Amino acid sequence: IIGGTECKPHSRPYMAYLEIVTSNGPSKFCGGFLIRRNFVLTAAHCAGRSITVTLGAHNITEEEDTWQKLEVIKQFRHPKYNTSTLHHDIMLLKLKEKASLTLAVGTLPFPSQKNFVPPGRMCRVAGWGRTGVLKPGSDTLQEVKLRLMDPQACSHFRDFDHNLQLCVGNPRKTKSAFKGDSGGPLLCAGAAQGIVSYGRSDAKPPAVFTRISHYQPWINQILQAN
Ligand SMILES: Cc1cccc2scc(Cn3c(=O)n(CCCC(=O)O)c4ccccc43)c12
Ligand SMILES: *[C@@H]1O[C@H](CO)[C@@H](O)[C@H](O)[C@H]1NC(C)=O
Ligand SMILES: *[C@@H]1O[C@H](CO)[C@@H](O)[C@H](O)[C@H]1NC(C)=O
Ligand SMILES: [Zn+2]
Repeated sequence: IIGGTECKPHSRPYMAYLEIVTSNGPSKFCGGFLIRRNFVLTAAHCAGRSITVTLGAHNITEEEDTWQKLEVIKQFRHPKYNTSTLHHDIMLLKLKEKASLTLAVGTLPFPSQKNFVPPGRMCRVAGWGRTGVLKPGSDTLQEVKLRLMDPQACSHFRDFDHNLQLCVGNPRKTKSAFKGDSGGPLLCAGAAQGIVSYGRSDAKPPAVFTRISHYQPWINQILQAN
């Protein structure tokens, strides 16, 4: 997160810290959010050979009792996910066991309300991502308030699609989700409307978020068949 502020410890109990393992490379890290005690929603590009989910964390460098390091039994990457266009950058992670509900760990009510369009211009996103282009991932959970933009603002991302994605972050500001924040939820009025997907390597906002409403039927199918 760039230009954000440290979250009040555990104030976002649904946040998930993912450590992704690959065959020929060091582990990578992403965000995500718990929507069912045994299901975490994140970005499809965060897929790997295996993934470990850490719930109840704030400062991920210091283990604590609130932590729940959970095994992922199966990764459900969206069938239409495309690495060249980055469309359908969404994935569901089924946890081997159902997480414990504590003050620090809880599910994000989803679905919620009923809208094909995310109301409100100001939303908020959190993550443990880099806080700058040459800055490393944050040890603590950071959050920032961002402006939902008209699709025109993301025209420069040639594969951006208003039906499938949200344009987030006033270009006049530095505030933005960044590398390491992928998979994190975009909350508007308390409801998850998007998922951090991608943007410019130079961090100039806005960034592209997966539009959740478009995937409601796919999400319900997966949750129903598992
Ligand atoms: C989430 C976000 C917000 C704003 C800007 C930017 S620029 C990249 C991202 C997220 N992001 C990422 O860091 N990788 C790994 C490449 C590492 C590498 O090539 O070094 C990605 C691969 C595919 C899609 C998005 C990716 C992002
Ligand atoms: C996180 O905890 C580590 C100790 O393991 C500490 O060095 C670091 O400053 C903490 N992060 C912040 C900025 O609170
Ligand atoms: C991804 O989409 C492009 C269209 O821009 C298409 O040419 C390519 O075959 C697709 N890749 C996959 C996932 O098959
Ligand atoms: Zn704590």
